[PDB]
Amino acid sequence: KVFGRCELAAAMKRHGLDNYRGYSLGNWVCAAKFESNFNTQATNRNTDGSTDYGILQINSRYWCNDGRTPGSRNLCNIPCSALLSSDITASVNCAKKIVSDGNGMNAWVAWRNRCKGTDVQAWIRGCRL
Repeated sequence: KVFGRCELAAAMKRHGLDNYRGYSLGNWVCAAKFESNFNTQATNRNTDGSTDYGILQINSRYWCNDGRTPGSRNLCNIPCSALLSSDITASVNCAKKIVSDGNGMNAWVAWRNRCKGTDVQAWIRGCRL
């Protein structure tokens, strides 16, 4: 499913992401925009053989099981495919773990390079939240 900006903003909030670990909702929507263009089915293969899945492009090296990333962890305790669903619950659950990992949102390279320090409030303007 391809989310609309405000639709996703509302789905995210509803799931406890606004100010989760001090990150306002604008940061989460900005991250999803640049990571997958709001497409839950996005996938991208990395050079190390790991793959990034879903709306937040969660990596198979540490967070999910795809059965094809030799000696990787499954910290979120889910099959990576669960991250591609129309329902964003697993993606958000896993994201909460990642963001709590120590590096905050710096864990997402597009956030770091495209959202960090920009007017993220722009991503939620005009939405009914």
